[PDB]
Amino acid sequence: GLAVFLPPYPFRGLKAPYLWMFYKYLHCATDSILFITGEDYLSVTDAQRARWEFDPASMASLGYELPNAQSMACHEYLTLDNAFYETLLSRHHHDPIKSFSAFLTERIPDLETELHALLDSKKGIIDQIDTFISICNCPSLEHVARTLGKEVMHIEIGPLRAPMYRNTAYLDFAGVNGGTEASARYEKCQAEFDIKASLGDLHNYFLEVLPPAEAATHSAAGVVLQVEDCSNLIAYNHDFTNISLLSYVRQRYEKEDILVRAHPGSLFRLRDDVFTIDDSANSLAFINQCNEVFTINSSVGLEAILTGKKTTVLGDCSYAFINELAGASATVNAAAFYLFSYLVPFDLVFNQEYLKFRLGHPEEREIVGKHIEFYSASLSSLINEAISLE
Amino acid sequence: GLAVFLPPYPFRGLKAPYLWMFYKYLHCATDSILFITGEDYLSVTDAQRARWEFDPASMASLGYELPNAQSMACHEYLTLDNAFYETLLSRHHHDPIKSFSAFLTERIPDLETELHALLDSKKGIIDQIDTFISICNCPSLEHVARTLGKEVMHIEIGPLRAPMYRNTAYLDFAGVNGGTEASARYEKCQAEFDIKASLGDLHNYFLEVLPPAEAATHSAAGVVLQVEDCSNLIAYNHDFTNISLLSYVRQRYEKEDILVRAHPGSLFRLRDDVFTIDDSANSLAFINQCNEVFTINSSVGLEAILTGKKTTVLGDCSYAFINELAGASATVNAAAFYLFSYLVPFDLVFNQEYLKFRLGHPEEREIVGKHIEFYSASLSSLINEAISLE
Ligand SMILES: CC(=O)N[C@@H]1[C@@H](O[C@@H]2O[C@@H](C)[C@H](O)[C@@H](O)[C@H]2O)[C@H](O)[C@@H](CO)O[C@H]1O
Ligand SMILES: CC(=O)N[C@@H]1[C@@H](O[C@@H]2O[C@@H](C)[C@H](O)[C@@H](O)[C@H]2O)[C@H](O)[C@@H](CO)O[C@H]1O
Ligand SMILES: Nc1ccn([C@@H]2O[C@H](COP(=O)(O)O)[C@@H](O)[C@H]2O)c(=O)n1
Ligand SMILES: Nc1ccn([C@@H]2O[C@H](COP(=O)(O)O)[C@@H](O)[C@H]2O)c(=O)n1
Ligand code: NA
Ligand code: NA
Ligand code: NA
Ligand code: NA
Repeated sequence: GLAVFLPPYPFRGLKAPYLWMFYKYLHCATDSILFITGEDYLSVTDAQRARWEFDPASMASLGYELPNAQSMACHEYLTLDNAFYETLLSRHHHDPIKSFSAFLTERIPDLETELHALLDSKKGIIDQIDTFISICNCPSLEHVARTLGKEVMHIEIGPLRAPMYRNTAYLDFAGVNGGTEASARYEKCQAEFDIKASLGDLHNYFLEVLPPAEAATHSAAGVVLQVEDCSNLIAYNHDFTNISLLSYVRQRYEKEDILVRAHPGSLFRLRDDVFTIDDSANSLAFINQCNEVFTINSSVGLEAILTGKKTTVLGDCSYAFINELAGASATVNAAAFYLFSYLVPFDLVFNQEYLKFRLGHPEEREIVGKHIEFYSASLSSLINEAISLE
Repeated sequence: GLAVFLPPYPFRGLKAPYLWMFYKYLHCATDSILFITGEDYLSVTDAQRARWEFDPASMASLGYELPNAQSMACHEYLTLDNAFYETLLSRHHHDPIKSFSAFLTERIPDLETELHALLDSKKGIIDQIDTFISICNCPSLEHVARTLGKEVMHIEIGPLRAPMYRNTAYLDFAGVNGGTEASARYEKCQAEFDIKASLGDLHNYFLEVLPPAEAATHSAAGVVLQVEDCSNLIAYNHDFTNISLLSYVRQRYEKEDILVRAHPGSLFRLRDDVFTIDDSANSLAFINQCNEVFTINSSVGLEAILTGKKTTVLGDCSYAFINELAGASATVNAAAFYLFSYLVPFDLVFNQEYLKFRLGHPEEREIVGKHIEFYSASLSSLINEAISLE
């Protein structure tokens, strides 16, 4: 059985922050699941149905329906208490973002004590768990898992998303976004890797539309801004922020040569009278008119690499190791492995059968084969003609 | 003679960051001044005259004219080298904001070595200095000053500004914005302090217009946002940022009860579809329609206190000690002392005669007397009827 960990702590000021993954697992569930979460994940259906998770375009794009009493009663629930969250805040001077960073990057002994108490609250629970699944890093939970002998798959929506791309997801046994294992997996297959496809072929395989035509007018430098309170910008950012990213670029380019694109999910937008503000319908059309791209650790960085743009990546993230290679050919090879073996087809990370497949730690070849099979209806060879056939 | 320190390091991506204070001291100069700055402070008049310092409304409000060759040739110049700035950046992983924070809060031995070398480059220079003046904290410079036996007045525009208020300035021997001495000065006059005026009287004395009428409609909580790369938000902020300030408030109020006002000087503005976004012509009209106010350490916080609003002050700043008092009466007394003795009438901090007056460390009574005299055309008594007469 899966034990899916969906923390209810509203670090960013919003109840049931990870509600979409709750609804996705419930909808795809083929077995009884053990949810470790908050009661907020169960009520909210009662007066804020103006949230994006309830939007029909959200549901169609992510492929889930809303649950009912029957759908939810099929599973088991362990609910965390809010009193620990209140205590956590005061231990970080009442800063919820700081507390969020601690949650992501430090063991919290009181939380380990509660998780142990909950897992033990009913006998047989622990022995039925085949793996934990967590939507974010959590050293409290990971310490608990070591003690009980259980693995932890970290899982999230990936850097390529619909409608521009095939939906992808992350699945990492060590950590998602921060502390990933993508680099280590690649360096063991670097020996026998020679992708014959070009970078554009790789990009086109995952694009649902054709890449944009030439922009005609370009800007020397593009700046990707991100969501200010995403785990990427508060814990994995090497201390960089949007404004210091801007400053970093201003050490190199005049104002006239900087094109800035705010994140559509951010609470803030750029004012007009300072920089040239991108207005493209999507980040690829913005990338298309820049000579080089600057980011902390936004998904758009991978788009920039996949289109052959010089990219600066200031924070920690899953694809950074690709940007640290010196050549276009090493880049293609690393990129192919990242797209076809590290990234998972979105629906599969919610497929209990596929999760048990990965819990057996199969060879990379087997991993790439399963993904190519889903995308379609030697590891270099599989990819090589997978691109050609497509 | 004054030795005015105006660092040229473009931490925020803009040459001659402190150019207005250069122009203000040059314009008010009644003696030869020793400027320690960059050559950028001397050229920029040559293609970015679209900066606010060149705006006629800027000049009229701050009371300076542009300098010419004659005006500038009256003084002496020691220019810092850029190679140290390049080295400083790489020592902070190329993050200019982080380097800025280090500059404000750490000794930098290479900079001390350069300042010493410059001050010694011409004999007689050091012996002619009566005090350093610095527009920001700088432990490098302060260490140098200790060695040579010189004081350091930290000086800046204050929390009350034209056109809403009489212009004020800061003058602090220990530190401006961070590490101030306003609290310590107050606690030595707390004994003999009984201001009979009300809080509204104090506020009205500094207002150039009458306070706004009642708003009719209110919001439970107002959120003051600040400029992201101001020294207040990067070094004196106790790690809080705009987005975590928002999160702090969202732990207490529903979205429907939050009114947010972005800073007019910030590069970012709020999008409309999330919170109610303030549109007031000034921060007092925004304050007027809030039941309580939340800030990191914005000047607007002092406005909120002066109007009797419950205020939360999360960062370090000059007026925090006022907010830490429990009562309205202790609050008035502390507020009166802050407005009349800690804050300086703006023009005076550029008046060499007045600076020599403060370098003699006179009694608080003498300080309050000089300021009230300027504003007009026992320490409790002086203030009491200064408010009444006005
Ligand atoms: C599916 C998707 O992209 N949703 C966006 C939200 O991001 C997702 O949900 C949050 C709760 C997690 O922290 C994210 O890592 C991600 O899984 C995003 O929060 C909002 C706006 O910021 O936009 C949605 O479209
Ligand atoms: C006089 C004034 O208020 N100017 C504003 C600028 O602030 C001043 O100049 C900068 C360089 C210092 O860092 C500040 O502490 C302050 O002295 C401000 O930078 C800009 C926009 O941010 O707006 C001016 O009006
Ligand atoms: N400045 C930005 C950042 C992200 N984005 C979009 O948001 C999605 C996720 O990007 P982050 O990883 O930066 O949150 C990207 O794939 C892209 O579609 C954008 O359109 N503009
Ligand atoms: N959110 C904000 C912050 C500041 N301000 C204005 O900017 C001036 C300086 O405020 P900071 O100290 O926050 O930079 C204030 O006196 C006020 O006039 C504003 O109008 N809205
Ligand atoms: Na395609
Ligand atoms: Na590279
Ligand atoms: Na008045
Ligand atoms: Na108080």
